[PDB]
Amino acid sequence: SGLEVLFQGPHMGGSPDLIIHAGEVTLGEKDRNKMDSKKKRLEKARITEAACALLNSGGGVIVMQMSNKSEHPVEMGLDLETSLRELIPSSDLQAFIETKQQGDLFYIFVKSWSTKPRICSLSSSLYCRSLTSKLPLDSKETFEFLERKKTCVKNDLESNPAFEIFQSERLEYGQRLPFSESASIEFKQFSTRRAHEYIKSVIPEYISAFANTQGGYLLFGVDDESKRVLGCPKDNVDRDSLKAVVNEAISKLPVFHFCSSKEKVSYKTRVIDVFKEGNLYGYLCVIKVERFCCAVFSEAPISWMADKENGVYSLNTEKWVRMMVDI
Amino acid sequence: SGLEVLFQGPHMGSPDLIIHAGEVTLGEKDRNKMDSKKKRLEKARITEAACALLNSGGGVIVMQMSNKSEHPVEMGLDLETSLRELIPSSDLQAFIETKQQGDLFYIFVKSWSSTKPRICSLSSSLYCRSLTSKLPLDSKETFEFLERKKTCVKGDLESNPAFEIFQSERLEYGQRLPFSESASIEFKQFSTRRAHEYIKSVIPEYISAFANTQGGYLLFGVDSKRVLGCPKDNVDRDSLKAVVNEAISKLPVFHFCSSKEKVSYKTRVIDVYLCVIKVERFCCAVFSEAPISWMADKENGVYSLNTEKWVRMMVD
Ligand SMILES: [Zn+2]
Ligand SMILES: [Zn+2]
Repeated sequence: SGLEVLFQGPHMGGSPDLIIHAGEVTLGEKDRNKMDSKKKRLEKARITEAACALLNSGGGVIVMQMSNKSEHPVEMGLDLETSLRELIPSSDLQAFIETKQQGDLFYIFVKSWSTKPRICSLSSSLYCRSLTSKLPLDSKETFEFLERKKTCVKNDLESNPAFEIFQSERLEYGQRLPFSESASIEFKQFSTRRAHEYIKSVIPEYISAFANTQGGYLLFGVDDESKRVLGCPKDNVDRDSLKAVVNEAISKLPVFHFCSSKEKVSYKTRVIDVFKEGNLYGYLCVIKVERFCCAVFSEAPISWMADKENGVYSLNTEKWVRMMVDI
Repeated sequence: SGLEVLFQGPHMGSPDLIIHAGEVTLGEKDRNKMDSKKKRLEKARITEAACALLNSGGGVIVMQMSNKSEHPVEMGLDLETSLRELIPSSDLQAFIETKQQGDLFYIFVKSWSSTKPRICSLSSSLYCRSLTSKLPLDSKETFEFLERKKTCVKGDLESNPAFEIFQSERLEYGQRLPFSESASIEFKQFSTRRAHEYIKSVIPEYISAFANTQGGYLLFGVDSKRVLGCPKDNVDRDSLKAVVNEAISKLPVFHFCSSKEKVSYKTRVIDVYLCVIKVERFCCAVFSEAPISWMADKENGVYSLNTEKWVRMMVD
């Protein structure tokens, strides 16, 4: 006993070759609901990587062992199903995943995926400036984006109101500001977090979204509610370090071109002096980012494939696009 | 020191049939906040003990209390409830008396046995088609069932609109038909669960109820009254016929007459798959599985009862 043969059953048809072992995983919504929060997300992220790689590599099966062996839950759970269904763009998970529970083992069969997207992904990692929601474009939104920028190839930046404060040589602490957070103007306020580290985290999501949608301005050091100019303290940062952190941060952004141009994202960063009252309190950082030729990503797309020789691996930025559409 | 003679006390004769359960916790206060997996385990262990005693004359079940230091005097509501379901009269007081002696706990069980069942059972693995009641027949309903079928020997077969989908030869969505979920038509939809494992799980319970109630049609892959079916990739037509034939085969049947034939059924798989089962009315009784009931004695130990002898305890 304690031994389970891998695909026991009357079925004699051709058995899967690409299989994946996710180790020990707890199943059933009751056990998963009040289990360790950290352990849940690791198993959740583990299965989604496996299922995503199977969808993109010609089908397979996910093998795993049950930590809560004795229950026989016979259902995947809510958190696991919702992440697997979100992977599939048509959300018809019942057509692509089947589960079999065999004693101490649990299988998740995943069928291959090959006006609809060609690959499945945990996150498209590309953002647009949408007032509705700052979530990354889902499979449907992403496919419309890349095909449109490909077919299109076969100022407002300078006249928008945000230019004058982007052209201010000096600002004053506490001054209210005539613009609001629009589709071209984003307000971000500093915390007790170091200035450079907070900029490095905010840059990839917002500079990317601006470049994909008519450009815009990103202001660091302004409250959202109070809409007051406060900036960050002067002492631990200088003008060269803030501009260098931005330049280092923008450079890491991967871009994919549907055209002959290889220009990376063009921007103009400025550090504006904020005065307390005859004393330099600190700085206010504004970044003007121009519209882009094709696509700008906040990072590499989170999407996986799996082969027997190569194992499970992540996809580069550009071939992920070529696997995504018909280039 | 820590030693207990089993039937201490001046006034107790000591019972003959003593069965020993392991370490169990007692008390509604303590049993409420114990490990969930052990609580159900001790329940099925004590309930199995009581059922075997009720059917095997006088007896007593002895157990050692986990929570030694405190002293309860109550089994807990869940143990009382499980024993009530064993006694068809539900008069717990007249058949159970509990005594606590140090770290030991006794449950004295009175022998069992108007027109009432002669044997007690945890659950009869026999199902019938009761509207808003898809539970197995309790002790009295089962006795009323078997006695009705037992007197029948010593003394609708129509084409339901589901016949059209049974002979549909082709499947497509919607296809809602004049028949809805009836007393002879049950709908079951496939989930992300594999097709074989689900059918193997649903067949015994529902095929039993249909065969015992004028027959019927079992539809796999119908939500909503919508047709969904099962995916094509992991399943072949020959497998569905095979798993149904092997699953219905092990369903135990008992005849009150000379017929030894098993229940007649006809399976049919419609493509693009939808599994439909035509099951005919049965001569006597079809069980979903072996009836869950025990007896116990010294030469034999604690043993489960075969399907045949269990029914004969409902005979004269
Ligand atoms: Zn371009
Ligand atoms: Zn018969």
